[PDB]
Amino acid sequence: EVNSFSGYLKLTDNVYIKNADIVEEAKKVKPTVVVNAANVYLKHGGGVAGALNKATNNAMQVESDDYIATNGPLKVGGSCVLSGHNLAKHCLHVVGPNVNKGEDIQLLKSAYENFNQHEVLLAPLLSAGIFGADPIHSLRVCVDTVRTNVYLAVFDKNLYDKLVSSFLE
Ligand SMILES: CNS(=O)(=O)c1cc2c(N[C@H](c3ccc4c(c3)S(=O)(=O)CCC4)C(C)C)ncnc2[nH]1
Repeated sequence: EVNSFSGYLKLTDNVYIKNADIVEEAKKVKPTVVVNAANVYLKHGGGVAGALNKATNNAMQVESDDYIATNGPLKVGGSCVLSGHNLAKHCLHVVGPNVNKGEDIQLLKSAYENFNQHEVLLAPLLSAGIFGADPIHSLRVCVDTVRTNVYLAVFDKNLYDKLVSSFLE
């Protein structure tokens, strides 16, 4: 079965959300696209990026290093398409702004705009966690920007409940 997402709550006609680990979702659903919360040099050193790379037994990092050698780094708000390995057909590496490192929160709209080149995506909440953006604001930018079908996996029941309550106000 293709893009077999289960147990999501539909927020809008094209945005769905689940309290789930994106790694486990990717292994079970086998989506056409999984989004990585990347940095500009595609160094998957921790957080969501480190977990997705570890689930590929480091194949994503080796492929990423070869992409950067030939193409140079990404820009904040930009993306590239690489292999999905065992997690998806493709991985869309998207760089959201890291507010904790002084990058502009306005680039979060440009980051979500990359999703619109793909019909269906499994994604994390961009710039949340240690990237420092307000997660309620990241969900609002996602809903306002993405026009294709996005399935957000947020691996924290406390944050999931706060996001659904924020959306339903
Ligand atoms: C890394 N540990 S894990 O168990 O594999 C995992 C964490 C995680 C996860 N965590 C959320 C999250 C969302 C975005 C970003 C991060 C974190 S970050 O801190 O890695 C910086 C990059 C942007 C968190 C808010 C609840 N969301 C979805 N599947 C996940 N899987």
